[PDB]
Amino acid sequence: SEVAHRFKDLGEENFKALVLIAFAQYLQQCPFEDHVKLVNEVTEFAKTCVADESAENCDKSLHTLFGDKLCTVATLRETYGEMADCCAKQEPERNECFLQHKDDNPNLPRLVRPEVDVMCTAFHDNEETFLKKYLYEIARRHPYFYAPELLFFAKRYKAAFTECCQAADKAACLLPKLDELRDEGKASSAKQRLKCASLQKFGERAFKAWAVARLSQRFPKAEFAEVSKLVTDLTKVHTECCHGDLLECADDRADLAKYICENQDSISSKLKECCEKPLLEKSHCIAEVENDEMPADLPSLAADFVESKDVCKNYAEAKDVFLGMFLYEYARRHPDYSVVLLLRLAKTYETTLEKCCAAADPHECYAKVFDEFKPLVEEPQNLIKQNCELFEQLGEYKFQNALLVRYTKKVPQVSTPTLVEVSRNLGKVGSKCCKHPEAKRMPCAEDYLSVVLNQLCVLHEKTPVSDRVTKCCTESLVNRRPCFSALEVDETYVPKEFNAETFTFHADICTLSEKERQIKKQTALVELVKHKPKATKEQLKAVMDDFAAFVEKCCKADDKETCFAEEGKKLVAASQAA
Repeated sequence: SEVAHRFKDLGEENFKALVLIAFAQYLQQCPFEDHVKLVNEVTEFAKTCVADESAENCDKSLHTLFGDKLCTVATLRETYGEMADCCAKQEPERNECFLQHKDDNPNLPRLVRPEVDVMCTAFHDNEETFLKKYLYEIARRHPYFYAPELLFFAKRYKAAFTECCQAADKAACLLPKLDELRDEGKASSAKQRLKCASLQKFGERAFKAWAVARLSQRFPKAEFAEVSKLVTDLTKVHTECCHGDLLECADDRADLAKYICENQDSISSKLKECCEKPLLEKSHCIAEVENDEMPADLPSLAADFVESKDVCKNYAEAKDVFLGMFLYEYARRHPDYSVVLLLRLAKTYETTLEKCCAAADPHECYAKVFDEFKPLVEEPQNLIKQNCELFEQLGEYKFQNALLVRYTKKVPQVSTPTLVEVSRNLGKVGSKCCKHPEAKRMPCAEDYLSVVLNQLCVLHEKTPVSDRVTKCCTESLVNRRPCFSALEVDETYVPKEFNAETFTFHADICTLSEKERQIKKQTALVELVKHKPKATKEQLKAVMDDFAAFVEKCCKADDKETCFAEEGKKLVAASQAA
């Protein structure tokens, strides 16, 4: 096992795909015919490394080889500025600036989709060149996308594209497949961006606590040792795949799939059918599985940590192992609880217990600790129940209207389309999981909503305008949502002056599509409510009703903007009646 580059475990066909995405992930050079001969020269380098070792220099580090072989590519300084700092050797490495040297750069405008015949013929003659073109096309938009998932999308692309040219269906055979592949790629790119961003920001202990809470919730039938080995190997895979070294990432995911499909008896009872799959299907199928059933007999954990007097000696012997025992025993029993709430309860437990061992008499200090968990769980169930019944009462468009009229008085200095996009995404989250029962509502409420808040945080991080929004972003991830939800109104906002030309419209608004009419409607609504900062919402509902009736009155009218001159005149005549 002295070989430093064993691609024979991966195979020759899989080796060429994983180096092209790494070259797209290291630089964004728009010619790519040199990328094919780059793949060819590194695979003949690999074929010379096959079966003889002492005659060559194949006993080197692969990250050093990514350092040195990229210098021969980067010879043009005005197009490749990655040689500006150093030559990127092993010990003076600059991978820590190569990670964000081109990250979040949408340099390409858009991808076009022509008619079915041209790439049907390109699939008919140049199919592997079309697949390389698709990997080069999708590898330039999101650079922090999960590298064992691209082979799954390429296999699904080949399987969904090998039958549409043969069958009579051409547009409808592939177009919703392309739409759902783009939507699944956007969702998985957002999830991988959130996970690698949390690993880059909040250390490693928070990632280990989050993953032991999730693995305690998913697999309840296992003991602590298999959970500890699984969380150590998953922490290793995610700390060495959001960084580079993609070959080790794919091989480590492969042996984790081998270990989880070879020791399935003591861990779970539902993935026995899931392990009867191909290898890429085995890698994808494990990450979305149903959680198992509860154990039949389980005692209360109040008997283990209250009347047991000798618990601080176990805490002084081991801290994080003892908190791992407490978090595993608390998250095995409650499947409806969110992971963020469980991390809040574990943090409250450790900051109570490190104060209670500071006292002289610790057994009277932790006599009442389970009363403090009642207001930490009494709030968000009532909040989710109240907003879910508001969605069940008013309907979805009025729910989006209510969430846009509610948050506009909290932070009234943020711009228009950021507010419109955040209110429409929270309307989608509120319409997503009120069709579920009460047990399956909290992970919807703390899973879909966490993408929208850090999306808003990285949108406000580029252009900082407010201060209390950025103050909530600088805290920990376990208290970001109560930092946002405990905001009140501000009295420091100046009332905006009266515009006269944006309240009026044009008579082709009925010719627009309904989504564009809605974007115009909440645009004029958010300008209308930022004109009047006073809490006069009891008149605003009737004003909204006669405004909607009086804009559909002019839809029946055909005066060709003459009725629209009398429309906005009566609206600004009725504007002062407040």
